[PDB]
Amino acid sequence: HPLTLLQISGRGYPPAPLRQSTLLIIDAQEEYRSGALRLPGLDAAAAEIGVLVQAARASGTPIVHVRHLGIQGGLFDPQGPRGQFLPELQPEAGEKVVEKRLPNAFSGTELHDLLQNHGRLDLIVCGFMTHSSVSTTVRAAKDYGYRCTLADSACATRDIPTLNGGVLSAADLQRAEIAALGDNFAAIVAQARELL
Amino acid sequence: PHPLTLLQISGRGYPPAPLRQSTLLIIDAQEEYRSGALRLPGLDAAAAEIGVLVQAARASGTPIVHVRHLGIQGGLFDPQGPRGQFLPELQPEAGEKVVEKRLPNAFSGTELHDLLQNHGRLDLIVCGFMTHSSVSTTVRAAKDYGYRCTLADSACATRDIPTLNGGVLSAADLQRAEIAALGDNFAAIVAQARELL
Amino acid sequence: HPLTLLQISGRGYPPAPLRQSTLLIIDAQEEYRSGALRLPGLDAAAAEIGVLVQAARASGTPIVHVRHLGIQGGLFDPQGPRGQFLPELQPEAGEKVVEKRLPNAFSGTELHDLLQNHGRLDLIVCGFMTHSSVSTTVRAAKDYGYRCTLADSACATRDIPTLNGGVLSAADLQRAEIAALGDNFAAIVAQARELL
Amino acid sequence: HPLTLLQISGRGYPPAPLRQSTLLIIDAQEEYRSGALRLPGLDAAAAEIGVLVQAARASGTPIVHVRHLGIQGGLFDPQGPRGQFLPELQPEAGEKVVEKRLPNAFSGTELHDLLQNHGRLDLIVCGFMTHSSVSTTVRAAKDYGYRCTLADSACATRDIPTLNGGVLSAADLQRAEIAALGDNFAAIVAQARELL
Amino acid sequence: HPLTLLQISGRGYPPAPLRQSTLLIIDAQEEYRSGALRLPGLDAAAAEIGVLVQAARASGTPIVHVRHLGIQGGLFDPQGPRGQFLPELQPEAGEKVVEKRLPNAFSGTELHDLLQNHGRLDLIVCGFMTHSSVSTTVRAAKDYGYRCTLADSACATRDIPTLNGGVLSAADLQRAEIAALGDNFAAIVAQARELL
Amino acid sequence: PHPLTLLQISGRGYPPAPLRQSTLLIIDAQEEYRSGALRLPGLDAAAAEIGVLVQAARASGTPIVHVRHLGIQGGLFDPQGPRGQFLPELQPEAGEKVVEKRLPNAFSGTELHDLLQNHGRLDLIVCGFMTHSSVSTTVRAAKDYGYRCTLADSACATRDIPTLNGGVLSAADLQRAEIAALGDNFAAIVAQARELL
Ligand SMILES: N[C@@H](CCCC[NH3+])C(=O)O
Repeated sequence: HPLTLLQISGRGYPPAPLRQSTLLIIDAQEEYRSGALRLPGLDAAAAEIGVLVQAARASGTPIVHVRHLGIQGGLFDPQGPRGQFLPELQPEAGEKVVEKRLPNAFSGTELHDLLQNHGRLDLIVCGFMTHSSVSTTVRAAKDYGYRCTLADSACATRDIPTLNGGVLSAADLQRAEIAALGDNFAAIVAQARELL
Repeated sequence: PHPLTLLQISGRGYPPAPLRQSTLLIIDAQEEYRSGALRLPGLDAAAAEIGVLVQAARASGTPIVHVRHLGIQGGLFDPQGPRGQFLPELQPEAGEKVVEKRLPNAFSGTELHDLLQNHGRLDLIVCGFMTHSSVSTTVRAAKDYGYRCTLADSACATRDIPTLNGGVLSAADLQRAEIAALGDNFAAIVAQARELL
Repeated sequence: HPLTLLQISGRGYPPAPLRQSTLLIIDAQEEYRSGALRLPGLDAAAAEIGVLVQAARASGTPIVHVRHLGIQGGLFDPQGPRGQFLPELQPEAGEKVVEKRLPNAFSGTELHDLLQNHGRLDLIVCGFMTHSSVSTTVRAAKDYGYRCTLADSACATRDIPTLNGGVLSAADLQRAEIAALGDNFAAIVAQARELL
Repeated sequence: HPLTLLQISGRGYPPAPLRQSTLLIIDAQEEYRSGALRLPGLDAAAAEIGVLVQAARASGTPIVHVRHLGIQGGLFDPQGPRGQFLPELQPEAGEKVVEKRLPNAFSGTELHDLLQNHGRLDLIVCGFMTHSSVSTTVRAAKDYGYRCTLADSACATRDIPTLNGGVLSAADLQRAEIAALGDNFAAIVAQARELL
Repeated sequence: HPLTLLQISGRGYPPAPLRQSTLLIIDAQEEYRSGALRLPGLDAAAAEIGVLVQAARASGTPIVHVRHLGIQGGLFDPQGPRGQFLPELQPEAGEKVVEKRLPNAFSGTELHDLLQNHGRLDLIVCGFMTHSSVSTTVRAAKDYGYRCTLADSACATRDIPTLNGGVLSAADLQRAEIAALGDNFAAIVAQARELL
Repeated sequence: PHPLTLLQISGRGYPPAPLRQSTLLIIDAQEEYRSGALRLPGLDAAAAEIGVLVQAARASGTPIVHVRHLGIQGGLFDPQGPRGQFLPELQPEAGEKVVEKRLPNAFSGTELHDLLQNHGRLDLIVCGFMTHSSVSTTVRAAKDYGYRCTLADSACATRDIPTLNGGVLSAADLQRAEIAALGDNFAAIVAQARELL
C-alpha cells in the first residue's frame, strides 16, 4: 500500500475536529442546483455540510462562506438567482462572506486576514467543485502553512470531458482529486460525522 | 453525454499554444524519480516527450525555465546528493534559468513570477512531475497571474497513491483525472508533445 | 506493396509473445544517456523496453542483458560510469549478463549457450544501436535457427554521416534498418505492448 | 558533421584499392534479372562489379564468387535458370565459388578458409541484395578481423514493405544500409573506378 | 588627487546604505579558517560581515549567500567540513544560497535572477577572497547595471607570490584590489559601520 | 616564505603559452593613453613589448584580435576623434579583426567569444590597457569560457588611482598587485614578451 508524500516526509497531520477548526464553505451556490452546473451529488454533499454548519453554530466554531462573483449574464451572476447561496446554506449571525473571482479563494480577497483573525491553523474545507475551487483553495492554503481537513462526502463535482471524446465520471474525478489532496495537501475523512 | 469545460461554458477557452510562442516550464525532472524512493512507472516515456519539447525549443530560441525541488538533507530531493540533481538528459544548457523551490507551487517563495514576466510570453507550456502535486499546483497558480497554460498529457507523470478504505489509485487513473481537471478550468490540453510543434 | 522474402519463401512467422520468448536487451548502457553517443530517442525506447521487462518478470520469461565491454578512456569504458547499465533497465533476480566486444552479441561470448539452455526458439531483441549491435545480433541469430521478433519502438539509433558530407537522420536509419530485418531476419511490430 | 563509430573509436581505415584486396562477389544470379526479384538497378550495378572483375583479372587480384542455393521451385532455385550466375559475372576457370544457404556467406561454408588462403586483410564486397546477403556478410567479416571496402554503385536492392502498408524505396534502403556499414563495418566509396 | 574613471565619466555613485541594498556574502566558508587558505584577517573581516548580517536581519534587508563548490575531500569540499559556511555566518530563515564553481558568482548561476527578484540596484558585496571571487563578482555585476558598495573591513585575502620569488602581502593586495574596484566598479568605504 | 597560487593549490595551473600556439588579444591600444586624458607613464614600454608580440605573430601566422573601446561623443575614447583611434604602431593589418566594446569586459555585448572560438586556440595571450580595468576584467571573464590566459607583465600598463582618505596608489604598485592577482587564479604570468617567442 503506497504511502502519502506527507507520511514519507514526516509532515503529515491527523484530521482536525470541527470544534478546534475554522469551517470554510466554498461556493454553495444555486448555479449547482438550477443553473448550468447541476451537480448530481449536490443534495448529499449539502446535507453533510449542514451537519458541520449545525455543529459549528451550536459550539460557536467560526464559519467563513466563500461566494464566487461571476459576470453579468454568466456563471454565478451576482444579480441573478444562480449567483445566490443555496437557501439551506445561507450565512447567519454575521458569519463572513468572502467574494472571489478566481478558483483560489485567497486570490484578490481578504480570506488570509479573516482566517488569521480567527487564529485556528486547522481549516475544514467543503463545498464545490471538488477539482476546481476546493482543490485550488486547499493547495493555496499549504503556502500559508494551514492544515486542511476534508470530508469526501461534503464536497461534490460533475462529469468532465477527457481527450478524444471521453468522459470522466463525477465519482472518478472526486476519488482522484480527494486522493491527490490527501497525498500532499490535507487530512481526509470519508464523512462529516468523523469530525464531530 | 458530452459535458463542456468551464472554459468553454465561460467563453474563455484558448487554443493550445505552439512552443514557438510559449515559455517552456519543466517541473522537477530530477533523479529522485529514476533512482530515489519515488521511482515513477512512466518516467522515461514522459521524459522522452519533454525531450521533444526541449530539442524543438533549443532549435527555435524558445525560452526554457527549469524548476528544481529543494528537499531535505539525506532524503527526498536531497540538495547535496544525487537524488536532487536533474536527470542527465534534461540538464539545463547555458542561458536556461533554474528556479529552486520548496513547495508544490513553483511560484511560492521563488523568482518564477519575475522570470516568466521578463520572458514576456503569456503562454506557458508546463511539463514534468508529479502531475497531481507540483504540476497541477503550479498550473492552477499560473491562472491567478493571468497566464495561459498548455500541457501535453504525455509530458507529465505521477505515481500510485493511497485512497480511503485502504484502496490504491493507479498512476494512470490519477494522471487521467488530474489532466482533465486542469483542462476543465486551467489549461488547454493535447495528447502528445508533437502537437505543440 | 512488395512482399518480404519471408513471405515469398513461405517461411514467415508471427511475432512471438513475450511469454514464449527469451528477451534479449542490447547495450542499455549510460554511454547513450550521459556519454559520447547521447541518443535523442533513448528514453522513448527505454520506456518500451521497460514495458517488456516488467511483463517478462511477471511471467517467468528469461531476460538476458548484453553489456558492451569497451576499453579504458573509450566508449563503454568498464571502469567509468558510461559502461554501466541504465538504472531502470538493470538486471534483477539474477538475470544473466553477457559481456561482448563486437557488434555481434554471439561473437566470443556465452550467448548461444545461454539461449540454448533457456530452450526457447523465439527471441525478442531490443536495445541500442538499431543499425549496429541490434541489427548484427538479429542477423547472426538466423545462423543458429532462432526466430527473432522486434518492436520498432524498443530500439534506437543516432544520426550518421553519408557520402558527400550528407547526414542520415536517426528516424530514417531506424525505419530502413527495421524494414531490412523484417524483410528476411525477423517478425516486426510497431510497439512493445503488441508482444504482451 | 556526425562522426562514424570507427572514427570515434580510432579504428577507422581508408578504402582499399582493388590491387591490395580480395574481390568478393555476392549472389550475381539470374533471379535478379528474370526471376521474382527484378532489381530496378541490376544492370548499372552489374556493370560496376564488371569494372572490378575486369581490373582484377588483368592484375591477378583474387576473386571469390558467392552463389545462393535456394530450393526446388523457390528463390535462387538451383534446378533451373534463376539459380545460375548472370552470364557476364560467371566465374572464369581458377576462380572459386562458395555455395551458401544463409544470408551470411561465412555460415556453413569454406569462405573463411578461401579468404585466409589469399592472405589479404582488405575485402572489396559487392553484389546483391545490399540490405540482406551483402550487409550480413560484411558485418560477419568484422568478427574475423577483415577490413571491408564497398562501392555504393556495385550493390543493389529492391523496394521492401514497412509497417502499416508503407514502402521503403530501393534507393532509400540502399542509402541507409551503405551508411550503416560505413558507420562501423566498412570504408565506403561512391563508384568502382575509385578503387582502380 | 587623481580622479576615478567613474568621476571622469560622470557615472559615479555614492556608497549605498544597507537599508536600500541587497547584502551579498561571498564564500564565508570553513576552508578559510581550517583548510589550505587560512586568511590571517578572517576573524576581523567575519566580525564586520556579522555587523552587516545582524543589521540586515533586524531591518528586513535581503541577504544572498554564495558558497564555492571545490574538490571531493579537498579545497571547498562540497559536502565536507571545508566547504561548509563558517558557523557564525550561516544562512537563516529563507535566505537563498547560490552555489558556484567559478570566481564569478553570476556565471551559470541563479544570482542575477535572485538579485532582480529583490528589486534593489545597490549591492553591498563582502567576503573572500578580495582579489578573486569578490573582485570578479563586483566586476561582473557592472555588466548587469548594478551599483556595488564594499566595506574594505568586510573583505579579506592572503599573501600571494609575484615574479622573482617576491611576495605581495595580504594588506598590499587588499589596498590595490579595493582601489581597482573604486576606480571603475564600486563605491568604497573603510568600515561596515559606515553603511548602517 | 613563498606562498602558492590558488591554481597551484587546486592542481589546475598551466604553463605560459608560447605565442605560436595562442590567439593574441590586444586590448584598447588607443591614442587616449598617449595624447588624451589618461596618459599612462608606462605606455611606450608596454607598446614596444606588444609590438614584439604583434611582429612575431604576423611573421608566424598567429591570429591577432584587436579590441577598441567605443566612448561617447566628446568623452574618453571618442570614436569620432583622434583619441579613440589605435596607436599608429599597433594598428590592425589586413584580415586582423577589431572588436568594439562599451564595457571593461571585452566579451560583454560583443562577438569576442565567437571570434576566439573561430580561431580554435584555448591559449590567449592578453595585453594592453589598463591592467586593472579592461585587461583584468577581460582575463577574469575568459576563465568562465574555459580559456587559458598568458600575460607578459611588460605588455600591460595602468595609471595612478586614488585610495581611501585622499591617498594615491602608484601605477607600478597597482600593476604589481593586479598582475599578481591574475597570476593567483586567472593566468600564467611571465615578466617580458620575449619569453613567449
Ligand atoms: N517487414 C516489416 C517492416 C517494418 C518496417 C519498420 N520501419 C513489417 O511488415 O512490419
